[PDB]
Amino acid sequence: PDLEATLRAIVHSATSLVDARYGAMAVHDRQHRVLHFVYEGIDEETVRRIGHLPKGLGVIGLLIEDPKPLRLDDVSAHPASIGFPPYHPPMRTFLGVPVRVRDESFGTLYLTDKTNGQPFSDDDEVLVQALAAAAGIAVANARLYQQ
Amino acid sequence: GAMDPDLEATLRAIVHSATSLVDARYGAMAVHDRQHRVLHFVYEGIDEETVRRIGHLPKGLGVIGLLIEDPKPLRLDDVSAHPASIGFPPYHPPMRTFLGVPVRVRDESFGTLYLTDKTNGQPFSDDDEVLVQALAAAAGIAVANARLYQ
Ligand code: HEM
Ligand code: HEM
Ligand SMILES: [Ca+2]
Repeated sequence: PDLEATLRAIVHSATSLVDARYGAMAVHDRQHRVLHFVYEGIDEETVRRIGHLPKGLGVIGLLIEDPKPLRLDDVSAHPASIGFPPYHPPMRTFLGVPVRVRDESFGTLYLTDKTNGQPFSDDDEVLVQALAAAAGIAVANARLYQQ
Repeated sequence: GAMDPDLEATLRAIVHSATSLVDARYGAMAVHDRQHRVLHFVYEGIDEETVRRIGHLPKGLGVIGLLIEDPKPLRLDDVSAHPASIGFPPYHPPMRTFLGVPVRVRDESFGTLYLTDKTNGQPFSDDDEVLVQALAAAAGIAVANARLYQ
């Protein structure tokens, strides 16, 4: 799943409305182990080739350490960038925001490769934040349920 | 009482994004109980003095009430010309174009999200409708999960 479905719907909305090729949300525990990783834009065969799930390093690890929106023309050019694993699709433009409530941040919603090579806009960032906020309340509630 | 602070921040952000992105002059969201009764109303585009002059909050009547009766998106080019229109109260800005949608999770209803007066004098678009639907769905997720949390 129920939370996982909800998070997938939010990822779909973010990806489709901003017109990004790829979108993902990683939800972590308080020791930064990944509890949920939902994504879209990548085929199952490519997923199988990449193999291992992301641990939340590089630019995503920064977003966990310092939860605030991060918009980049080229994710690779960022000083905190760790790089992609083998077989991962190339990705350039990046927009990432925290999935949170006032008390606590739980993860990161992030998009790459806006259509036609364009950088993500102010407007995109504001939208993705609003969507992330709804996910944040859903994660907060799931953690009450559990338990 | 006041809305949950995380819920309120979230709903105001969703209203702002909707209003900004469809280029509406005015945007609003009502949060309802399970019987479609308004509990909270959030808005943007109207100054504090105008709000004081209007002096009473909306009940969810007229064309707004249709968003619940018939829960699919409603676009109109002259909202107050509609036969269901109740009209604007004294001091309320006149409004013409309208795009509104129910806020729902599955079949469960949680309120309404609606925008007026697209700033280019034009009707709201298919693309506007799609965007507002998606934001309404996000608002639904927020209300449903705040509710359960509370
Ligand atoms: C489709 C949505 C996806 C997006 C938007 C995305 C985005 C990114 C980005 C931007 C980086 C590099 C960050 C940096 O340089 O610091 C990265 C790294 C990485 N990605 Fe993806 N990715 C996606 C899907 C996947 C999938 C399906 C997998 C594997 C199942 C995966 C596995 C990894 C791994 C292992 C890293 C190395 C850093 C880490 O472990 O956190 N990614 N991803
Ligand atoms: C800024 C965003 C707003 C929008 C888009 C909006 C839109 C509308 C529309 C389209 C109607 C007429 C519906 C019909 O004729 O059937 C209406 C009626 C009404 N409005 Fe607003 N309005 C907004 C803000 C406000 C505010 C801030 C107040 C009060 C402080 C208010 C009070 C009312 C009242 C009392 C009605 C009569 C119907 C009812 O009670 O539901 N409105 N509004
Ligand atoms: Ca615009």
